[PDB]
Amino acid sequence: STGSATTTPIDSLDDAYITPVQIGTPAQTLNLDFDTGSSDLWVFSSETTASEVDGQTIYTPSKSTTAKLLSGATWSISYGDGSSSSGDVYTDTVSVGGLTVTGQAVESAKKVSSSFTEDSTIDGLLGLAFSTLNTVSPTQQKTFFDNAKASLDSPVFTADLGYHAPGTYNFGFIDTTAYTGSITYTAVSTKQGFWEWTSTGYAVGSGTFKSTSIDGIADTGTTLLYLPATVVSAYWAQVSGAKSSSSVGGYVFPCSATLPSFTFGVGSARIVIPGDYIDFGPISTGSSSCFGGIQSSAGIGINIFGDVALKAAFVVFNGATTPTLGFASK
Ligand SMILES: NCc1ccc(C(F)(F)F)cc1
Repeated sequence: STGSATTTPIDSLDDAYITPVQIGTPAQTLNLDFDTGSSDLWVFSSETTASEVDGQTIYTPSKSTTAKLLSGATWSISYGDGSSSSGDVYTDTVSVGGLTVTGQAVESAKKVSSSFTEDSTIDGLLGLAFSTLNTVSPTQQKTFFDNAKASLDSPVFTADLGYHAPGTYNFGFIDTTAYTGSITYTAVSTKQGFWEWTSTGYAVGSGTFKSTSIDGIADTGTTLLYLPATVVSAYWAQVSGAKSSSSVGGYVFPCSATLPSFTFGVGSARIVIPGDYIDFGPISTGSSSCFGGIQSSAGIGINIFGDVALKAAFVVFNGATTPTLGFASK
């Protein structure tokens, strides 16, 4: 079997992407943020603290005939940005774009941080990293991708994110019409539980390609591109007036400047990110200072190929016994 679902940006800046997911019997549709950087499927629910809910659609397990409490199981997760959530666990039927999994662990959020509460368009997350990162205790639970693997025609999923436009998440098949040229595959290390890979280098605008190894993770759940300080400083040195701001907590640039493209290497292939994708708009309403989409990973400890990078390519997440990442221009 296969699954195909449309993903839509939550705002004019592509800060996040939401994809509709059907949970329970009868179906309860929630808009979840598909995250290849985490492994928990957690939702806002009838059990979430009333004051911590602001306009989100909630999962009500009492209204689902297929919902069962996973007795004793709890979860607690903390994200790199600082956000966090926790609660109890249910098992229920979950469907994404026609692809159905029975007995999927659905983590019901009893408590959520302010970061999620203020985000009315996002009803939860659907984790797509390796199941070894799942936070359910005492019994670790599988991801939606892990549980669907046996029924999929091919153990793959693809991300085709749009720039200020809808995109697609496909499960079980590779759409040969969604990309141009060939797909370049690269090895994945699952040691830390992430889709971790090594880029072969980079270029700024029409400058020369610097062959250098950059280990990083393919993360659909992170908005920006976080790279080593050396690389980020070489990019921002080409933008007149750009500077790292302590007030803002990152590189800012004059809203009137034009941004060069950024190229990253995938084996022998090149993925070009257009300058426009690196513009995150004014730091505040009416400000003339704009926020950059390429930031330093020095304070985080890991390089992250987030939405900025991924939306410039057709990305294949190959979950075969020896996992790989596929990249193609589109
Ligand atoms: N990487 C996980 C993640 C996803 C979304 C959010 C947001 F946007 F809701 F704040 C925070 C953290």
